[PDB]
Amino acid sequence: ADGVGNASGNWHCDSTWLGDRVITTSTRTWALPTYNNHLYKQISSASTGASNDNHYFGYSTPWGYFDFNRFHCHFSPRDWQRLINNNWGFRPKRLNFKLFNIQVKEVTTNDGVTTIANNLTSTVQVFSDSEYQLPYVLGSAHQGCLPPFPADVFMIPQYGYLTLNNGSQAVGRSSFYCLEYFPSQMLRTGNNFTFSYTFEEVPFHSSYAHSQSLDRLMNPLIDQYLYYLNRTQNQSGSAQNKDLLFSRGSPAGMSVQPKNWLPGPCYRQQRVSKTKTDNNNSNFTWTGASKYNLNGRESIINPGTAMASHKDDEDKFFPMSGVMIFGKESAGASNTALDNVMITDEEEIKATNPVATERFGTVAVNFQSSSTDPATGDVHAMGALPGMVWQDRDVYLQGPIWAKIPHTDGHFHPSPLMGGFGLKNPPPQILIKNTPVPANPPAEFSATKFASFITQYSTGQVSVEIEWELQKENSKRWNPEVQYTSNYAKSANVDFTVDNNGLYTEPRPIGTRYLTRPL
Amino acid sequence: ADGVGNASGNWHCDSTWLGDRVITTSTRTWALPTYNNHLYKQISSASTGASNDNHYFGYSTPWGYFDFNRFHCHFSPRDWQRLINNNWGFRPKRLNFKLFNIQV
Amino acid sequence: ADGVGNASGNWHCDSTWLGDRVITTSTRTWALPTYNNHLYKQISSASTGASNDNHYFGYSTPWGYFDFNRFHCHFSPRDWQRLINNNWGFRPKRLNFKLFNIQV
Amino acid sequence: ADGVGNASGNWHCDSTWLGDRVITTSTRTWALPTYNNHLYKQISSASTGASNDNHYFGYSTPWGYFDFNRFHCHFSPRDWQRLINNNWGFRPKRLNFKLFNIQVKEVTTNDGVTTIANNLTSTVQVFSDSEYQLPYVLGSAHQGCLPPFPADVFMIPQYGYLTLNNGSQAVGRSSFYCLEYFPSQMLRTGNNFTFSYTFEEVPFHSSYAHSQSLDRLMNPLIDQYLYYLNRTQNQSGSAQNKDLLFSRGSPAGMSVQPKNWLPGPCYRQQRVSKTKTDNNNSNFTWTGASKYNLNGRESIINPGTAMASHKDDEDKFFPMSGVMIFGKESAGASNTALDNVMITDEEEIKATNPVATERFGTVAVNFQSSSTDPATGDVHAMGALPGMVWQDRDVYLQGPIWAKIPHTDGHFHPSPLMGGFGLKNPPPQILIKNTPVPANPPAEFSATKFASFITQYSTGQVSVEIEWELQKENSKRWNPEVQYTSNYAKSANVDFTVDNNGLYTEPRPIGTRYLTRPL
Repeated sequence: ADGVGNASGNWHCDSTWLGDRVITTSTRTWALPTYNNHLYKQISSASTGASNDNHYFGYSTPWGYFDFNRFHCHFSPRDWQRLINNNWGFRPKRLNFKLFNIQVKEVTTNDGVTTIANNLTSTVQVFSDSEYQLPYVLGSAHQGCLPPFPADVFMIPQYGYLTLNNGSQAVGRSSFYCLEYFPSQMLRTGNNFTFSYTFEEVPFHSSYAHSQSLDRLMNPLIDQYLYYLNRTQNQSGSAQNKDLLFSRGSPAGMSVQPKNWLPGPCYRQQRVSKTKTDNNNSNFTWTGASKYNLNGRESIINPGTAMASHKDDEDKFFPMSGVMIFGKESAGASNTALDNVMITDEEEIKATNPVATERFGTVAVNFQSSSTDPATGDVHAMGALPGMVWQDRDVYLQGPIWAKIPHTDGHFHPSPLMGGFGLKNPPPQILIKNTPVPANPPAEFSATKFASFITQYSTGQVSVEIEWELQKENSKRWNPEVQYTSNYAKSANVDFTVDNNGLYTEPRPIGTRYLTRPL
Repeated sequence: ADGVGNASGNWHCDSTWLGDRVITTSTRTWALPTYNNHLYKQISSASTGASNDNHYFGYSTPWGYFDFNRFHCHFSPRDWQRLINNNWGFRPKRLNFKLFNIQV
Repeated sequence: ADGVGNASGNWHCDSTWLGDRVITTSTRTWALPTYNNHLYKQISSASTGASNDNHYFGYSTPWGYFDFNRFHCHFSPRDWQRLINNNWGFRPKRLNFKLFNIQV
Repeated sequence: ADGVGNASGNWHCDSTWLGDRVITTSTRTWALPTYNNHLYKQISSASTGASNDNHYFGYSTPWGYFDFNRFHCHFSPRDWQRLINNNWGFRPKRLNFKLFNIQVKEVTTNDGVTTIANNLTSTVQVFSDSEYQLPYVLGSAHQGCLPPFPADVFMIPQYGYLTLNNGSQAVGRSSFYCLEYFPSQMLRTGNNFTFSYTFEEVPFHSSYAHSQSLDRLMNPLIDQYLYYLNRTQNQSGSAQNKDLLFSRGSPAGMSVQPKNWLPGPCYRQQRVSKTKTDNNNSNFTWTGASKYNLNGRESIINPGTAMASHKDDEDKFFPMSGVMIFGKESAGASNTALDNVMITDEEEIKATNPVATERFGTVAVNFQSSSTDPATGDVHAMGALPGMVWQDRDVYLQGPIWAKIPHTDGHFHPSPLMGGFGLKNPPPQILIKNTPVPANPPAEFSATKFASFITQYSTGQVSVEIEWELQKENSKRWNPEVQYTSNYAKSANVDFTVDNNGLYTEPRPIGTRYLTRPL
C-alpha cells in the first residue's frame, strides 16, 4: 500500500544470462477500458447467417485479461539470436507477474469536449484463476499480448468464452460463469498486485536440426548380414521366368535395406505454390482442405501434424493449412496479399518427418498370384506405428509459447500443434476489470438495477519475469554451423527496428533450428 | 484507516463446502442517495383517500439500510442445487458484514 | 472353525460414505451344483457346423467361480445416484471377499 | 455361540417390585414361517374396488417382526392391579430384548404325509433398526404382539409398509426398502441375539382421577371481590326496563363466577347408545362420523381428542369413534355383536375435559343492540386456548404402550391419541427372517433367479425385560379410595384365567385411574 504520491513499482526490462539459465523481464504500460458497460452478455452466432460449421454460443464478460504468451513478449531479437545459435534446447521454469502504478481516470464529455481527470478513490479488480476454473482462453493465439517492442502501449483485450452449442442455441449442460463470483484484489492508485508461478517439468524444446536422416543411418562402407527379396523373375536371356532371388543389404541399395525405424505420423495436406500461375483456378481453400469432423461440424486441420513443408528444391510450395503464417504490420485483417504475410518453413524436420504435401507411402492392397497382379495404394493419413520417430513443430520469436493440455481421459503426445509447450497446469489467466462507479442515483428508491455509471478507464504498468533453462550444445562437429545472422550489407533500414514514423516492425519469422545433432 | 489512495477491502464472493458446513460470501457494489433532503418527515395515510383498512401513521427517515435477507443474496443457483439435492436440512450459524471502499 | 450349530458369518449389505471414500458391502446367497459329474472335458466347435470365424478349442471344468464384476453388484440405484450427481470421478481402492455359512 | 446340544438361554418371566421401580420380564415361544416365498412384493389397492378413501401403495416383505407394544405383554393382571391401586404414575425406563434357543426345521411333503426334521445348519437373520431408517409399523395397534398369557405360543407377523400413493398408483417420491440391505446377525441353532434400549425422558402417565373439577375450585364459603354483570334489565314491578346491574361472585353463583382456567380442547363426536332402540334407524357410522380430510382422502378421527365418554348418569352413551374398543376372544373380525366387544369408559376425566358428545360451549355471534337480539352459537370443535388444561387418554392393560412421534416441523402435545407414551426415539423395530435355502440346482448353469427352495420355518424363545419407574401416592385424603378389585362372590370361572379348554381370556378392560389427587 502506497499513497497517491508514491510509485508502487519500478520499470524492469532486462535479460540476464547465467550459466544454463536465462531470465527475461519485460515491463509494458497498459490501458483498460470499461467493457460491455459493466455487463455480462449472452453472445451467439444467431442471426449472423453463419454456416453450420461456424455456429457458437457463449458469453462476453466485463473483464479484461493479460496475455504474455508469445516469445517476443520476453526475448528481444538479439536475445532470441543468442538462444538459437548457442543452444540445443530450452524450457520455461518459473514465472513472476506484477501490476503496479495504477491510475484510474474518469472521462467527462460536454458538447464535443472530452475531459479526463484522476479519480483517486476508484479501484480495479484483479485475480488470477489458479485452479483453472474458468474456460481457458489463452493458447488460441489471440492478439492482445504484450507488444514486442517495450515502448509500445497496449490495450487489454476483453475476456469471453464459449460453451456447448447446438446450432446457435445452448444445451442444459452449457455453463455460465460470473467472474465476480471469484475473490479478487481491489486496487486503488497506491496498491499493487503480484503473484508467482512455477512451470511443471516439460521436455526441452528441440532447437536443432538433425545432421542425419532416418533412411541414411547405416554405415556406407559395409554390407549387412540381412537378406531381402531382390527379384521375383530372373533375367536370363530368353524370357522372364518366375524366380526367387535374394540380396543382402549393400551400400548401393540403401533404399531396399532393412531398417529399425519409421518416419512419424502423416496427415496429408494440399500443396499450393507461392506463384499464382501454378495453382488450379478455383477456390479450393475450403473444398480441398484437410478437415476434421466433430459433432457434425467441420473444422480445418491447421497447422496440423508436424510435417516438413516441402521436399528438396520445392521451396516454392507450402502446405495449404499446414504452416504457421504471421502477418506483417502492413497486413489487413481479411484477404490480404501474399506480400503482407510471412509463411514459416518447417523444412528442417524432413530428416525424420514426412513431407506434408506427399503421401506417407504405399501399402499392399491385395493378394497377388499368377493370375492377379500385385496392387498397392497410397497412404495419405497414417496414425502412430511402433517404431515411428518424429520432431515436433518449431517455435518462433513471434509465435506462441504454451498451450493448456485439454483435461481428458486420453492424450497422444500432447504437444500443441501450433508449437510450444503443452502444460497440464499452464500459467493462469489473469483477469482485470474496472470497478463500476455509479452516477448520481435518484432521490427516491428504485429496485431497478443501475444502468448509469461514471465513465472511466485505467492504466498502469505490468511486469513479467520468466526464468528459462538452457540445454547446451555438446557437438564434436568439425565444420562451422549454420547460424542466424543479420545481413551485413547496407540497407535503408535496420531489421527489427522502428522506422522514421516510430513503427516497430519484425522483418521475418525466426525459428529455433540452426545448430545440428546426429540422429 | 487508510488514505485516499489505498483500498480498504477486497472483493470476496465465494462458497466453501466443508463437512457439514457451507460458508457463503457475497460482495456487491452499492449507491446511497441523500433521502428527504436530510429530513425526518411525518408520513400518514391522511388525504390519500385510503380505506379504513389501509390507514397508517409513521415517519420517513434520512437514513438508508442494508437488507441481505433473501437466499439468492448468498447461494448461487448451482449452490442452491447442491444444498437441496444433498441435504435434509440447514440453518444459519454466524454472520459477518463489511462496508469498505467508500466514495462520497 | 465352527461347529455344526454355529454360524460362520453375518449378513452385511451396506454403503458408507465418508469424506472422499465410499465403501460398498454386498452379501448374497449362492447355490453350487456339481458340474460335469466331477469331470474335465475337452470342448470344441467340432461337429457343430460352425463357421470358420466361430471355431474354438478348450476345456470345461468341474469348478465354479464367483464373479462380482458389475457395478450393480455393489451400488444400489440410490447409491449410484449419489455417486454420479456429486462426483467428477471415482476408482476402486481395495477389496474384501468372504464365503461363510456353508451347507452341503 | 453354543453347539447343537446346549441351550442358549433360560426362561425368565418375572416381576420385581423394588422401591420406586418395577421390572417386568416376559418370555414367550415363537414360530416364524417363510413369508412371500422369500420375495418382496409390490402391494396396492388396485383392482380391489376400493373407495378413494381406502387406496394404498406399498410393499410386503419376506421379513417378520417382534412386537411387544401392549401392557399385558409385561404386566400380569395381578401386577397391573398393584400398579394402578398404589401409584399416581409410571413410565418406561429401559429395555432388554433377547432371542435364543433357535430351532430351524425343514418341512417335506410326500403324498399327504408332512415330515418335519431339524436342519442344523440353517440360519435366521435378525436386526434391530436402531436409526429408524425403515417405515415404523409399531404403534398402529396391530395384532401379533406377545400373548398376554405366558404359556401361549405365538406366530410372528409379516412386516410390510406403505408409501406415498395417488389412488392405487405410486409417485416418483415413493420409497422402496430392501431389508437385506441392512446388516443383520445370522443365527444357527446355537446362536442367540440380544440388545438393550433406553427410553428417553417422558412424563409419568397420570394414573389417578382428580378429586375436584375445574369449575368447582373456589372456596364455597367466601365471596369474591370481582363483579360480573348480573342483569341487563331491572325487574321493578311494572315493566322490564334496560339496566346494568352487577353482582360479586358468591357461593350461590358458582356458574357465573370468574375463573382462571378453561377446559381442554374439543372435537365433537356423535353420540350412540348401547341400547339399539335409542339410536336412529340408518347406517350413520361413516356419514355421521367425525373425519379429517388429508389429500382429498377422508379418515375417521378415532379415538381422537381425549374427552369424557359421557356425562353423569348417561353411561349408556359412548362416542361413536371416540373410545378404545377391545374384542373378546369370541369376537369375529367384522360386524360382531356388542356382547363380543369391550368398550372402554373415559368418564374419569370429565373433571377437566369436555364430554366427547357435547358442544364445547357457546360463543357470541353478533353485535346486539336495542334493535337486534343477542345471538350465540355452539362450538363443536375448539382448538387450543391459553388457559386450557386437560388430561390425556388413559392406558389399559391390553392397550398400547408407546407410539413413535412423527418426525415433523411441528407438534402440539405429542401424546398418542390411542394412549400411552409418545416417543421421538421409540423402541426399535426388530426384524427376523428365515434365510433362504435353495433346493438342488440344475446341472447346467442358468442365470435365472432361483425360484426353488427347501421349505422351512423356525421357532425359539424371546425375552423382553422392561424397567418401569413409579410415582408414589402422597395423598392426605381421609376416606378410603376407589380400588380395582375382583368380585368376592362365587362364580363359575375366575377372572383372567384359562377355562376348561385351556383358553385364556381377559374379562374386561382395566384402566389406570383409581387413586385421586386434588386439582
